[PDB]
Amino acid sequence: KFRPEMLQGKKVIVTGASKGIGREIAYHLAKMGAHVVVTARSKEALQKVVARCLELGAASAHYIAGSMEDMTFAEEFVAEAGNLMGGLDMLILNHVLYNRLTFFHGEIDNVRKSMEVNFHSFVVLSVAAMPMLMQSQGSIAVVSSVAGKITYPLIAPYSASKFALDGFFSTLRSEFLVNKVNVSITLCILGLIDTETAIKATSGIYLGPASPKEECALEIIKGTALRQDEMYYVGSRWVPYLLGNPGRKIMEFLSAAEYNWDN
Amino acid sequence: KFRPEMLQGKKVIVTGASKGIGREIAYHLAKMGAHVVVTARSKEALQKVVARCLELGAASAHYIAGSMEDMTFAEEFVAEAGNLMGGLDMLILNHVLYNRLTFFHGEIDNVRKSMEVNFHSFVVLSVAAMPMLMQSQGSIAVVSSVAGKITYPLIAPYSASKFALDGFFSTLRSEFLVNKVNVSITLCILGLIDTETAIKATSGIYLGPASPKEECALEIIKGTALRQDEMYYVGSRWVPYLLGNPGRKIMEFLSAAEYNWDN
Ligand SMILES: NC(=O)c1ccc[n+]([C@@H]2O[C@H](COP(=O)([O-])OP(=O)(O)OC[C@H]3O[C@@H](n4cnc5c(N)ncnc54)[C@H](OP(=O)(O)O)[C@@H]3O)[C@@H](O)[C@H]2O)c1
Ligand SMILES: NC(=O)c1ccc[n+]([C@@H]2O[C@H](COP(=O)([O-])OP(=O)(O)OC[C@H]3O[C@@H](n4cnc5c(N)ncnc54)[C@H](OP(=O)(O)O)[C@@H]3O)[C@@H](O)[C@H]2O)c1
Ligand SMILES: CCN(CC)C(=O)Cc1cccc(NS(=O)(=O)c2cccc(Cl)c2C)n1
Repeated sequence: KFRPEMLQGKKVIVTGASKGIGREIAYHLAKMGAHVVVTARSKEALQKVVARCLELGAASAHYIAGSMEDMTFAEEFVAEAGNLMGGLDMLILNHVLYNRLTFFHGEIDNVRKSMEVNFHSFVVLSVAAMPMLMQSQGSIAVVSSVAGKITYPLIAPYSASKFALDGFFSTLRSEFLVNKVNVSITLCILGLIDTETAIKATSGIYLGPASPKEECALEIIKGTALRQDEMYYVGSRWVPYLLGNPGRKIMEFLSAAEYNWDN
Repeated sequence: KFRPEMLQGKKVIVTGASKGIGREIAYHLAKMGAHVVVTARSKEALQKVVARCLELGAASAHYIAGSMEDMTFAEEFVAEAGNLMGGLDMLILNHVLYNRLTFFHGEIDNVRKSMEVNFHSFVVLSVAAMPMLMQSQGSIAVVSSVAGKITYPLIAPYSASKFALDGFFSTLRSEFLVNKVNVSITLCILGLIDTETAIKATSGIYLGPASPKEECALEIIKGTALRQDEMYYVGSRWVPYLLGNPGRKIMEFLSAAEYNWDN
């Protein structure tokens, strides 16, 4: 069970923090007395956030700005950021490439770019951060979407990348348990959330309800802090049990007794 | 209810065809009297697949050698093979890059290559193949795994890439149902198969048993020709119902309705 002080003094990277969910993640961590390095492309907007973060109780608040389409920038960024903070407790992977909701028409360069931005970078950031996460016994929050467990018409490129996140990071969870690595990995499954970029992108296309950016941020923090395997905030109490696949839990358990562990 | 004559003088691409499951697919389409174009990297092991499909009943059998790590080659490939056969009915996407069995501990290169070979290429070949298949009302077989539905330790980069296929090709399908695009996409989820590569790699590590190549290939052909959404060949009768996910199924449908189709 959660208390705010499980974040006070903790060092933390929020990505996609220049607006929406990511912006609020950063704010609440700052009400908690956390140190943050926040990141995104748009410098102005990032200063606007560090400043408010300091105005609300963060221990420190720096920003670094760059495109995550850029793997060296991902690598380097992680290092500056640890160095700024004396290390790292929790890595919040929250950014994404912007996509319109249309039928797919052959746009390969879109499938590719969305794969870089929403999957490859997550893994590099993760790989750069791992030494300090290991020493800290810390945590990585992998922000994803109902569209990373099922599929909606209009976002094939997006969903491919979010599906890949489950597959890669879930396997990483399971290796870490077996090897007694105490870096937790919380896959965060978000129903629609009322960010401007997602109101603007769905008006007159998707009709379902939208849950609030502020709580969505918070719940991400909470489930990451509690070392939850998964954190569903999809606007319902029932629906997580229809997205989370008991079939798969059962299968993963059984299948594990089919390895020669000793070897 | 399937029959072999449904492939009589059908024009089929087979990737990953120089051995393994994909050779065995080619060999079976030959007995049935299809036109086949097979690709892989290895020119010698392809000249051997073609003589054999010739001596078997192939209406026609050709090869192109080339690496599916190169997307110009995937693209040109599909046009070279379409000119040859005078059309395209079925596109079978079977190649993959197998990696080192190992705990993940930083190897991004692999994570990049696996995604190139296994996923991106299935996309480029598909987009390139699309007009010939809209014009035949033909079929794609995307060949994946158990470890594209659930995770398994020691293979995260490959899992990521099989999962992505699920999210991209399952979205594209549902987009075809809507636009009444009459091209079917069959996801093939297969457990272990006794190709040398799988067994050699798992020798000593994974102790569960492996179903045969020969009928794995056949089942693939069958479920793709019967234009099925999924096809399971996983060593038991009950396992498909643990992997194929009634939670997801149900949400895929109920959400068809929260969209504004007029727009
Ligand atoms: N909103 C929803 O309904 C919803 C639902 C499910 C999942 N999610 C997920 O939640 C995460 C955040 O969603 P959101 O609604 O907050 O998005 P959003 O409000 O548009 O904000 C996304 C943030 O990520 C950043 N980002 C975009 N491109 C970037 C790039 N190339 N490099 C670095 N950062 C980039 C943006 O800043 P810059 O543009 O300045 O770089 C912005 O900071 C995403 O992972 C998304 O998939 C959202
Ligand atoms: N066998 C199993 O246990 C099992 C279980 C589940 C899923 N599957 C799946 O089934 C499919 C086939 O499995 P497998 O055991 O048959 O494969 P295999 O015996 O490893 O066959 C791999 C084929 O793909 C080719 N290939 C590898 N890299 C290539 C590249 N860069 N360009 C072109 N071709 C490349 C190979 O020829 P070259 O080296 O000459 O190019 C070879 O023909 C895969 O998609 C896999 O994920 C297999
Ligand atoms: C879709 C990419 N994007 C900007 C377009 C993001 O901001 C990410 C995003 C926006 C909206 C929803 C979403 N994921 S989601 O909730 O599973 C989703 C995706 C598509 C449709 C719907 Cl209704 C829902 C709920 N992800």
